[PDB]
Amino acid sequence: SAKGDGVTDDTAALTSALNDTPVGQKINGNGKTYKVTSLPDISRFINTRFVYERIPGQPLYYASEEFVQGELFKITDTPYYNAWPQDKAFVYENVIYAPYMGSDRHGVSRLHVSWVKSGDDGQTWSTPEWLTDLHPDYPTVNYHCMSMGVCRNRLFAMIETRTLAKNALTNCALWDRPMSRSLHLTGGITKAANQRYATIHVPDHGLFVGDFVNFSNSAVTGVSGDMTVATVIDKDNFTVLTPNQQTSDLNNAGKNWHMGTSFHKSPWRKTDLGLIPSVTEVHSFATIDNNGFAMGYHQGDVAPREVGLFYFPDAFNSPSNYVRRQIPSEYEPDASEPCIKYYDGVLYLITRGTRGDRLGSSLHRSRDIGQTWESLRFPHNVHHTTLPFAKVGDDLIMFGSERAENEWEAGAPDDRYKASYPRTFYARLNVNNWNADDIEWVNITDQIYQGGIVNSGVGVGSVVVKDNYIYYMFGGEDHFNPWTYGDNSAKDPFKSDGHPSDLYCYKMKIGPDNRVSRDFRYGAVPNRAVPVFFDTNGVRTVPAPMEFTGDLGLGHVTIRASTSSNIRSEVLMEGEYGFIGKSIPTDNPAGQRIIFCGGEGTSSTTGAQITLYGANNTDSRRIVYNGDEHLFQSADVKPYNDNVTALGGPSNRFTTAYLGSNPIVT
Amino acid sequence: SAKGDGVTDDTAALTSALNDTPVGQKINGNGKTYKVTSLPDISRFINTRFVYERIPGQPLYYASEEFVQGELFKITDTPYYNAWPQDKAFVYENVIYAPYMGSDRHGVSRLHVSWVKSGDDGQTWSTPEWLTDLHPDYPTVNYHCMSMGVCRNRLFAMIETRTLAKNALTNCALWDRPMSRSLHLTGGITKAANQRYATIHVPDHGLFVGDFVNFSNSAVTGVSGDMTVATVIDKDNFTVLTPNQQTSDLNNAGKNWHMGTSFHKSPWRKTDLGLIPSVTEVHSFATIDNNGFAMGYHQGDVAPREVGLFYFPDAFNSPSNYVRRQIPSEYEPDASEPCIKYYDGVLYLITRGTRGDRLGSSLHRSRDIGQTWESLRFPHNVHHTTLPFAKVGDDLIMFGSERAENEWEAGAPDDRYKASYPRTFYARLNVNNWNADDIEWVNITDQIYQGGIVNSGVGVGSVVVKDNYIYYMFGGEDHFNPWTYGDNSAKDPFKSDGHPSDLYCYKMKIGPDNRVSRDFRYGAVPNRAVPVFFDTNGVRTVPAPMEFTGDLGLGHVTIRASTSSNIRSEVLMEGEYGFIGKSIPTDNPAGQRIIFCGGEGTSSTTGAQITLYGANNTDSRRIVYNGDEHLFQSADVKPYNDNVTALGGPSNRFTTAYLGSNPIVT
Amino acid sequence: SAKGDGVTDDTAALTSALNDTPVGQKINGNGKTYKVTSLPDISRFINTRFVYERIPGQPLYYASEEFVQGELFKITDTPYYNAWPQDKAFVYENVIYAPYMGSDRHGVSRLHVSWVKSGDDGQTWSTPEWLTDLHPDYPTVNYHCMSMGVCRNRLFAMIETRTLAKNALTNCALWDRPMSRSLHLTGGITKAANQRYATIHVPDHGLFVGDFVNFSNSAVTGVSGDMTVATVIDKDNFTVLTPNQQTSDLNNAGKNWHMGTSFHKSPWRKTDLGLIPSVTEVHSFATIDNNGFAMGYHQGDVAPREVGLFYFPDAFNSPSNYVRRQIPSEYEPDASEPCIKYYDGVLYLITRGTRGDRLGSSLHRSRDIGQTWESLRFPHNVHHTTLPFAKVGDDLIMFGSERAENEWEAGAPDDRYKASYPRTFYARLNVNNWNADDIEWVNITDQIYQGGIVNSGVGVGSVVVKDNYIYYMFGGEDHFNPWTYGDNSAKDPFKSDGHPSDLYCYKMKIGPDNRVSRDFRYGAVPNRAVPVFFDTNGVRTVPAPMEFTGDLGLGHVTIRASTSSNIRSEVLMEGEYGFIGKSIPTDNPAGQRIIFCGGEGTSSTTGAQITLYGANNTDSRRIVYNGDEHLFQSADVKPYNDNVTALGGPSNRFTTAYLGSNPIVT
Repeated sequence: SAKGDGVTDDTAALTSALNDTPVGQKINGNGKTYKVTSLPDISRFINTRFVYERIPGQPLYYASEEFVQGELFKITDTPYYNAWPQDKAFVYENVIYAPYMGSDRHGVSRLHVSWVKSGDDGQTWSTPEWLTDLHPDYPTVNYHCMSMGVCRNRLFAMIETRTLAKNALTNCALWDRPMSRSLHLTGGITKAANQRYATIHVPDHGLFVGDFVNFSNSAVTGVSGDMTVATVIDKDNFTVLTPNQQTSDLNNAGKNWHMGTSFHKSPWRKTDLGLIPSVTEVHSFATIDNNGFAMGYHQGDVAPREVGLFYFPDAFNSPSNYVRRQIPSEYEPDASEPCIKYYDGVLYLITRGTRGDRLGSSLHRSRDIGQTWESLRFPHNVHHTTLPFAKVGDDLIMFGSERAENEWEAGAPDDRYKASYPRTFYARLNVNNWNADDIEWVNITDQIYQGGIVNSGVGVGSVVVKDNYIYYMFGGEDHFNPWTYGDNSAKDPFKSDGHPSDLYCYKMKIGPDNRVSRDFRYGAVPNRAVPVFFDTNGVRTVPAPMEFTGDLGLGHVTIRASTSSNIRSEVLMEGEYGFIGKSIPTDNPAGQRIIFCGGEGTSSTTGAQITLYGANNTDSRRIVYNGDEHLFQSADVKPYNDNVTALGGPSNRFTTAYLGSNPIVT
Repeated sequence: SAKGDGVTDDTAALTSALNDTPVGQKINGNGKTYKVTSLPDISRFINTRFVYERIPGQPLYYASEEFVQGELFKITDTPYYNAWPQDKAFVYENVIYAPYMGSDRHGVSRLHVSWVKSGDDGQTWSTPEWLTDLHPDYPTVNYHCMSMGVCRNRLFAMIETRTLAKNALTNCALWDRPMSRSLHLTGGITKAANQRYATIHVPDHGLFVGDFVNFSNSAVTGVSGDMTVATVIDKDNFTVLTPNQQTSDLNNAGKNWHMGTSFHKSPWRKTDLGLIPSVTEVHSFATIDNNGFAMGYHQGDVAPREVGLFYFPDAFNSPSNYVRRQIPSEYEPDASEPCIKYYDGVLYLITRGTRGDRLGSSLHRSRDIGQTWESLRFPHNVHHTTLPFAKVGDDLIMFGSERAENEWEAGAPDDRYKASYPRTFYARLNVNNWNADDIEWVNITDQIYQGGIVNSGVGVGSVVVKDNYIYYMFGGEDHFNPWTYGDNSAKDPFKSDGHPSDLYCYKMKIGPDNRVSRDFRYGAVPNRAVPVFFDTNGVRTVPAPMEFTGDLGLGHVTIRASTSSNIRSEVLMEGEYGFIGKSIPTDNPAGQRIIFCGGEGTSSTTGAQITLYGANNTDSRRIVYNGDEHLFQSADVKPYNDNVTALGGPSNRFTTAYLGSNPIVT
Repeated sequence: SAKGDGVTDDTAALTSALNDTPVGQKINGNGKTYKVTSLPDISRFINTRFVYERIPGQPLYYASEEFVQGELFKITDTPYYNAWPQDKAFVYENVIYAPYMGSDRHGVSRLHVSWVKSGDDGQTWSTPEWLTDLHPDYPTVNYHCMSMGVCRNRLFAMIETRTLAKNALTNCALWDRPMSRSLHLTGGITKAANQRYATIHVPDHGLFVGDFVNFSNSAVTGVSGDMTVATVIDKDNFTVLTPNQQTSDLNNAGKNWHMGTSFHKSPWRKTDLGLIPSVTEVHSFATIDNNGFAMGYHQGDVAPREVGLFYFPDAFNSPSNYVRRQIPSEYEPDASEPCIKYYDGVLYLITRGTRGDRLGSSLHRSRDIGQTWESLRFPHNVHHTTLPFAKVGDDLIMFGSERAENEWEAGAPDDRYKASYPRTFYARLNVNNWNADDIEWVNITDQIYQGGIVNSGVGVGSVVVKDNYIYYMFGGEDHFNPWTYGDNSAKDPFKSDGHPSDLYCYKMKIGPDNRVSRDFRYGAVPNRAVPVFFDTNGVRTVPAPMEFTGDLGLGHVTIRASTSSNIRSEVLMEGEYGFIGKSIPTDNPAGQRIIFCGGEGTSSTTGAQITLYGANNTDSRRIVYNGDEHLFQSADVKPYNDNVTALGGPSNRFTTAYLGSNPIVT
């Protein structure tokens, strides 16, 4: 019988067990770790962990089902190359946000900084939203973002501009925007006599002049409906301009009312930081306090390599003011893309190792926002993955994913250009024990690396905690080839299956749940993205406004009454000019024409018609105007050129001309 | 160790057990009930029930996973405010129907009475269907329905009209329609010689004159394909009028044939009941027998309240005849929205309580459809929820949901304007014992209350049994704010995440299942709402007819051959008139124009053209007609005005005019 | 206490255990088989198999949850009649393919040979793709396919033509196409001096002249991007024509490069086999080697009935050459639709039985590709189902489904025209023991047969193995009636719920899994079929090209700038001719008209206008041309007819005519 002491070789006992028990039996490992020289049939175990050295000298751990209370979700399913949640996820007012970049490749081609969100603790995710448009100077350059977070109720992001040609960083800008909120407040609105502004007391409001604010039930004259911030007095007070004034003071003290805000109706504040010296990528975000935050960076283009952070001490009054802080020099080589977070006055930083044959990921902590550090190296050259994390109690809980299977270990060569099943791991480190020598990396889920191109969208994720759950949002692929080597060298997402990378989220229980389950099986028709309802006439009806930007082929089209109290049907053409034309017919090009009709049918009987004949028509470029009156209003009827064309012909005579005077002939 | 006797405090023993076992171990409670003074980590238990008095004196019960054989499903996912299954669910011919109202608020604004259906015992649900259109007098009033069901193969619904301004009842009408069914019958069609009617014998057909009937394999001349009911003879016999008559008697006895009904192709029968006096809402539906049914109602706008039912003894012959029967007067205060059902000669009624600090929900039974009652009060002022129920064996099985967390108990204050996790409960009551003093409310699932507005869509559901499962259909929210206080005070569903309320269904095992599992994981692309197929050219193709009623922006548009053996492409414009126009260009307004062309390109080389120049064009309001022939058919070429415009001009002379006689000058 | 020995009646012991245990307890049967005289509550058991004789003398076996490691998936959800995976499934480069036919009935009306695919080992499935268009001579005939598979990197399929009227076979053609793949190669491209072709060494490329090939990093001038096969030298070598020639030899020996194939960009090779004599259906596909394959067939229309295979020894050089092989004459009566697979030099064939009262399905093996056979009959007349299978170690693993509930057994009458729950079975047969007398059919899942028509889409599936899992893909219905007998006798898929048949997949573990779980819960918005993204302005945006072929009703339409560096918006009309017309107004027919405008509004102030009046207008068939200039270019302004219409009129006089010469009056 197996020892389950993490040290005794339990392989033979486990094998005998499996051989002697029915395949449907769930073998309970009783929470113990079993050392093995080959992984057994993990699927037949519950509540079991294995230790196994795939590479000798490098134990890793492997969780059976139910060993951790956790579950994997797929959270996007879009034809874009959807990857790089690194390192942008946050939770705000009970909503989990998973920002990422949707592109067509490792680079900024077709790229939109995007997010999906969950409003039910990760069970279900929203339709992707684009946070950036294509850059004005596309396709020379386009946007990129690996650092985003919330500070005092505003979203802040480091929006980079990079070249499509080489992914070269070209500009850094801090973009920020107020988060949408509803506030249910008591008192705090005053309006002084004989002037028109009302001051609103909303602690840490985070709003700027011009930001959207909506008022309900204010009980203060003129403070009502959709308004904007007029001035900001200080961090806890702003004003709005009302339409009117009164001869006495107003104060809604004791009255309950509602505010307020909108990310979508407020402009971005964009602060141009230029091409910050010695920076390759800005990555990760750590709210420090009420006034500011840090963002991670590295420089890995020229020697010497740098890794550190930029601290923005007062991002509200002074968004252009940052200070560079670097980790100790011995930890900078072969390092990039640090993840940073801040808890109880301690800034934590974990690097990505860039190669399996040199010292890799290292962990650092600072009590002075990066001026000085205490450092440790993870054993065995952890590389190719970022290590996003959160702190739960004493423990840093960190997640990482190999990019392709069997790359995780020190000395393991890259193994690309073939389909494989990369491992995703997590580990816990107690900050009061500050040593990683005996760190246990636990493989909790396996992803797919498609193999059709060298690049991998797997991993490079982001971590958040909400209530008693920790969430790791990260990329994963599937076996559908993007056909880069194939018929889609242009990487068009909308051909065949597009790009296999999509986002996943591992949700792991981190503390007790003192409620009955909120879990459901999703059995609805997903009806948010293209909301469809069968109308009372049995026809699929979409009431949402929509934009189709791709080429559209339509069959029979009816344009319904829609406009000016539904008196008219309307089509509006944009651009410099509109073109309505006629293709060359496949079968009978000799019939090429368009009929325009004021009535319901092709017969001239139903209404006046103008028929424009094609150049391929038997009657090449003929126009026939067919009506019971032809009335030319507002201008003379003239030939385009002078003395070149006629009225009538010998075989097409007008009966006469009704004139107010004799012809003027010259 | 823990006693699991439901009385002994098992808190400490349960904690010791949890501290001493691995988190992944499923602690089996052996179906026992354990009294606790605080709820433990419920997620680590299976087959365990806890009794806990959150409010002392008020024990409630909390089920771990697997204690009940049950599962929660999400069944709608639409941007409308989808709530109020109350109390309309029914099953008909193996299909489960979950009707509800999809609006934008607690009111009739933007409201359609809707349903979703399941054809696989609750695993998957259909695309929402709208049962009502917006009222003709929208937006002054609109429809509303909380009472719907089936009697003798017809759907009956009380369709109310209510004001948008105050949700005030304006009109009640009974609307009914035949349900669609296929019947496989032998014999029963006869056709007398020398006349055109055929009599069809279909037991309890439930059809009226004008209702749709389809015939197959009848073996009776003229009885074939899509037909309508010409006359109804009695409840078991009707006629159709055929095209022809014959000199011999037809009788299809012994022959197998098929019919033939349609909900969609049959008109509603609408019986205007006016503003039924002393009614606030009609709610719930109890089929009594082959002739009629009852509907619940209450009046709660003014004192004194009424709560009771309307019995329609013969809804087929006499839909406008009903009798009102009130519950006993002591049970009417603070009561509303009765759920009613009829089983084996007994009418059961359960009220909603309106106040946590006043006597609440009560249960009533009657053996003469509400003339006499036996009554019972639920302990502890059950309130804010309806209690839809079914009877299974000797038990009433009833379900209820608090609307926001911690509101269930007697004396518990409403707690709105903050996100929470409301509890959903069920209870059994033995009808022979007829005593609710020791009722056991079992919390089986928790929902979300969003908190952005005071109203909640959670709960207020409906219950049905199918085979050995009971189904509770009800509302639940998520954490996505509707931004009512924010940028969407207008409550437009199609902005942002729309409204968080959608429908769920709790599916509970109620009897033995003597079959292997039917369950599946859904892994398909949902392809019913907008059916897409990648065509042989690799382009997404939708073959279903579709209506887009929201504003549409399109890119490049090709209208394909579709009409009259696909000889033509066709666009029809509706309304009083059509308008095809040109926006003011952003960059080059001086270029504003539309080119209409009978050929494929902007060059006049490809076909005849007419170009209409915009007012912003350099050549303001110019028209150029460009063809190799300009032929004016059916009418004189005339100026709009008299002696106002000329033919040609001094720099644009016509070479000559070809006339049949000299000009008439005057 | 139950014996669990497969023979002793355990009914009473099992009833006693069930009565004595809480309902939530999972009763562990320890992988034993329990004999019962009635099936108990199977849902309360885990790891339990029952033996039960529903018909005396015909024991079948019934699996509780967890007895087999397996899961049912739903893999299509489309309004088409989706059925008949038989017998076409295959795996290729890690992608599981599930081809089927999507039609409107048992027959070829509306039919497209289709597939869905899985890129994650069956968890999630692709948007349906159509492999065939409607036949050129539709609706007289249409395509059909029940035999498809892969041989040397090419998809081969027997594409049949059948009448709509009777489903009578009209023609057989072998269609083949290269499969899409990306190849990562070293060396193998040479280009001799002074000529334009490069020869490409790709072992077993399976390409033909004109097939698509894409090249990356070749290091050989002109071998770049999208190309086509110019000549095939032999099975391992082909040439491509480049744009240019060099004066020295090029050879990329030692260099790493990539190719480059495409199913979609390569034409089918279609080999007309005519009307193959004595064939009802070609069904199933077995790859034999590098050169060819076999396809099953039967003939069941006239005597003698046949069952066998057609072996294509060299389908690459000689696709029109095949040899007919029949199974032994005693097994041919009452048999059809053979499933065939080839393993380690042995060809296996399993028939479908046509009736339950005659000897049914039989199994055959051949070591000479069907010339001689060893055979065995399955006990109890297995009928109505095909028995697709795979070989895993020493076992054939086969799957089958009764078409409606209780049809499986010998002597069981067809039970149609009522809803039921048909059982799906699998069984193992050890090929060494080669004896089926005690074969164990194990019921592992139940489907739905809708009952609205006599036909069933349930079952008739297909089987593949990928890694350590076997996959059975097959049909199932739901309770939603197609209303064939009802308002949809035309069987239009896009009315109501369309057709209830859709595809499912039972994924069963067949070997050890030495990886941690890949399983995820799908929580994403499905965003492949109609990819929607919320744009930065908050509006749903679909960037994919799309075709809408069903009738479309649109509301307000804007055609945005799309064409020629977005200078213009563009509408192209196809067909012989285009028609833009105006329906008769509902409320004001007297206003019927269309306004065409070069500017943004109805006011002629915004732009030049032409208004075509409807015949129903007060100004019937009037045309008003309203511009500040009317210029007729390229042609005379003429009347259509000679000497019939005038210029001007007595109340509409032109002021004068400006001419270069006097009118020519004649």
